[PDB]
Amino acid sequence: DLLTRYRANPAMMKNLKLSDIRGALLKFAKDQVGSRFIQQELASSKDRFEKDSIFDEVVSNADELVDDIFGNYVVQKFFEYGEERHWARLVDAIIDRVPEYAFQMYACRVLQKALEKINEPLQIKILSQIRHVIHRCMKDQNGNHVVQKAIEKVSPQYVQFIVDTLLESSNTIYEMSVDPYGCRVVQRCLEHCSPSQTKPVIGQIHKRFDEIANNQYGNYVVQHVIEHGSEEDRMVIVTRVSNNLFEFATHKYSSNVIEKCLEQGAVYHKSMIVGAACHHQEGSVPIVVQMMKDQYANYVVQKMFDQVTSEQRRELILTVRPHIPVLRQFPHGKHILAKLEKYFQ
RNA sequence: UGUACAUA
Ligand SMILES: [Cl-]
Repeated sequence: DLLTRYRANPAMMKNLKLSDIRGALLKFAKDQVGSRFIQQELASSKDRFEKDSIFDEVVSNADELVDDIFGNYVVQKFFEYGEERHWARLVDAIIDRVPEYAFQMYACRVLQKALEKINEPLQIKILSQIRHVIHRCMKDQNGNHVVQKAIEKVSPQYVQFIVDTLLESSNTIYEMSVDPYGCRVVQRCLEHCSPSQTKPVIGQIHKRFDEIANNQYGNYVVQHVIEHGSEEDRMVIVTRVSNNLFEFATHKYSSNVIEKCLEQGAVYHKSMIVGAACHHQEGSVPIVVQMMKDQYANYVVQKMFDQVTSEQRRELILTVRPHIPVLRQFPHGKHILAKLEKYFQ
C-alpha cells in the first residue's frame, strides 16, 4: 500500500527511510521497485539502527525471500554490514532449509554470499547442512557454485567431506570430471585443497586419464592437474602423452592437453614430446608431419614451435622440411605452413 | 582449420 503509493512517484518520497517500511518488508522486498529502495537505503545509510529496524522482519520472512527474484538481493545485503551476532541470526533463519536452498537459482546466491562474508564457525554450520546433499549438490546447475564457494573460502580441513565425496566411489571423479558442473568442483579442489587431499583425487584421474583427457569437460580437469599437480604428476602425464602423441594430438579435446603440457612443461618435458614427434618409424612419415595434416594436431605442432627451445625447434625443422610442399597440398596447409614461416626463413 | 564456466 505504501508500496503501491511509493511506486507512483518514487522521487516524490525522496525522504523515505528504512524504518518507515517496518510492516511491509515482505511486499517491498519482493517488488522490483521496492527491493531497489531497500538496497539503495542499506548502501547509503550510515545508521545501524535504521538498518536493523527491518532486519527482524528480514529474519522472520527469510525463507520466503531467499529464492525470490528480487528478495534474494535484499537478504544478501544484510550480510554486508554485520559481525558474528548479526550474521548468526541470518544463518539461523535459513540453516534448516540450506539443503534445498543450495539447488535453487536465487537462494544459492544467498548461500554463496554467506560463505563469502561470515566467520569460519558460521561457515562450518552451513557446510554441516550441505553434508546431507553434497553428491547431488556438486553436479547441480546451481549447487556446484555453492560447493565451489566452499572450497575457495573455507580452510581445507573443513571441506574434507567434499574431497571424500569426490572419492566416495571408484567412478566418482570420472563422473564429476565429465559433468559440466561437476568438473568445476574438481578444478577448484585441485586449486585450493591440500596435497593430502589432492593426491588421491589426482590418483583417480590418472586411472581413467585417456577418457577424461578427451572429454569436452574432463580436458580442463587434466589441464588443471598439469598446472596444480605434483612434479611426478606432470612426469606421468607428459610420459603418457609422449607415448601416445599422435592419438592425443588428433582428437578434439585431448589436443588441448598436449598444448598445456607444452605451455607448462619444463625443458625435459618438451624434449620428450618433440622426441616423440620426430621419431620416424622405418616404414612411415614422421609423426610431426602427419600431425601437420590433421584438423587438430596441426595446432599442436604450432604450439610446439612456439614453446620449445631453439635446439628443439631445429630438430623439428630438420624433420619437417623434407616434406613441406607435400603439406601445402593439404587443406589449410597454406595457412598452416605460413604461420610457421617465422621458423623456416 | 579446433573446447566450457549461472540471477533484476
Ligand atoms: Cl533453477
